[PDB]
Amino acid sequence: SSLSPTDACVHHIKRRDIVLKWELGEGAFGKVFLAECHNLLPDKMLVAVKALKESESARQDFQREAELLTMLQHQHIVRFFGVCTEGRPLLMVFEYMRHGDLNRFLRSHGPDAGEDVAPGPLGLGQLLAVASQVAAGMVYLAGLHFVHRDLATRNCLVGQGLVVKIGDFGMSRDIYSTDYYRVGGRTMLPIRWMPPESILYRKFTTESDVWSFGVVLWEIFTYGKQPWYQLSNTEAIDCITQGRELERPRACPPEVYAIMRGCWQREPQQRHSIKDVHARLQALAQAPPVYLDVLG
Ligand SMILES: Cc1ncc(NC(=O)NCc2ccccc2C(F)(F)F)c(-c2ccccc2)n1
Repeated sequence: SSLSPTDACVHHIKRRDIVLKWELGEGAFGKVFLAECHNLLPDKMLVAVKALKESESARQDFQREAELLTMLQHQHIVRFFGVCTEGRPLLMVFEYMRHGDLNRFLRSHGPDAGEDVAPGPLGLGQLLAVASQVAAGMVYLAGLHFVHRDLATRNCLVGQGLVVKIGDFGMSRDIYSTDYYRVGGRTMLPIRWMPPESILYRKFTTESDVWSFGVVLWEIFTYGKQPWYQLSNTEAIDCITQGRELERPRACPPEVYAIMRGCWQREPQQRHSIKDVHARLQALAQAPPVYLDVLG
């Protein structure tokens, strides 16, 4: 549902092939469970199961989302296995990502906090690895002409081997409620990640995702701090619209902060493409230690 363009295709899983283990999360739209899934890939494997709470308007929303998610298969997008529509509750089956959402992972590996990561805070090399993978997922979505309306580290997942993919199970507005500004009745906007053209003109395009990615880049180098944490929602809105930019994080080298600033050009057309932002981050991520050691 977070995607916006700028039933036979859907894979089905028998309810007996899904064995719920325990709850992983809960939101306003449903629950997430860890489950054992049989004969999904050639004997048994762990999966995250999103259960839809309750309804005919929601059943068609579920069907369209499943169709969209089926089309969306890539190396840096959380894997969607299919649905279970034989009875209630309707289920969506996704791969299980061991380390949870990227915001939680960053926070637990920051100075304020070991199979996949070294002790202490994440090094420059791993922060750039994380950033490059998120950018790679955005390059793919932009390439399919899809806009992600809620790009943030809370909406990315981390798996075994520090593999980072875009995806979430729809509970961010519940788990990370302070990351949203409540408006017109029930609507909640991720204002701190939104560019000036979204706040002012209610426009959200591929260039608006480059801006949101720059905020994601800032979250990474601050180990998951909330952008504009010192400010209330209206003060954050004033900053974004008046052109005040987030400051260079302590752990962020000037070369990386240059990439962030390039994402935050006021005019959408002046922002670099996500393809270029990715290219610059991957070049830094795979750069020899000798080079990276003289950056920061
Ligand atoms: C109410 C509500 N708000 C937000 C949601 N989150 C999204 O749409 N996230 C996008 C997403 C999710 C899973 C995998 C991949 C992606 C994407 F598009 F980035 F490639 C969902 C959601 C509805 C279906 C499946 C799960 C999440 N539901």
